[PDB]
Amino acid sequence: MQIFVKTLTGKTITLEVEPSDTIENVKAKIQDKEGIPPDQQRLIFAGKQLEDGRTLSDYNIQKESTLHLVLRLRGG
Repeated sequence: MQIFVKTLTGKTITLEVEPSDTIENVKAKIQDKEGIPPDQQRLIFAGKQLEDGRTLSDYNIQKESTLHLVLRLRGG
């Protein structure tokens, strides 16, 4: 299935994922497309950040959904 990631400077990238893919593994798909280590990524949906251990089907993300990428510079 297809989900959209909207970057912090404002590009869209499209990632092919499964409902059982962890937020951890969608960050690995961002590393593929964009060249960014997962470590330096935080992801948002509906103004709420996503925990790495949770799947796409535990936040109830169905295809065509915009998850949003924020790059981390500071601790935390």
